[PDB]
Amino acid sequence: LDSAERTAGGKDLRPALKIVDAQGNDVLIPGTDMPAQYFLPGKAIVQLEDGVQISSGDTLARIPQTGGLPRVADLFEARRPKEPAILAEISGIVSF
DNA sequence: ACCGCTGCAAGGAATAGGATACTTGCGGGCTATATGGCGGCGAATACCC
Repeated sequence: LDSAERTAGGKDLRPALKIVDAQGNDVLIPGTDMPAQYFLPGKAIVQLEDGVQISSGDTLARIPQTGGLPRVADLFEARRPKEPAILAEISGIVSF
């Protein structure tokens, strides 16, 4: 349930999925020391079960997805586009 | 040496005719309340925290 879909109960917690082994502890990302837990976004449809074997690079879950003279005029005039593809302002990790 | 008379002006009724006060349209001279276009953008409010 997205933040909008869910009621007040589940607002605080953040759903996630950590890769684990038979021992139960969190298997680590290769190379680095950040434990591998993937943050499930809202409206994510899941089909697999808990504690079930899966292989590398597999679908853990699914989440669905002018040219005329005015184009030249707009491009030179440097007008802001309708739907700006916001960029990454600086380097580093990101959070909500 | 006095008087009634004739006669010569002043005011009434009928016609023609110009002068002149009155009326009018103008010509120039003057003064002094809408209703089928968008797009961009920036400033100025509105708003609900």
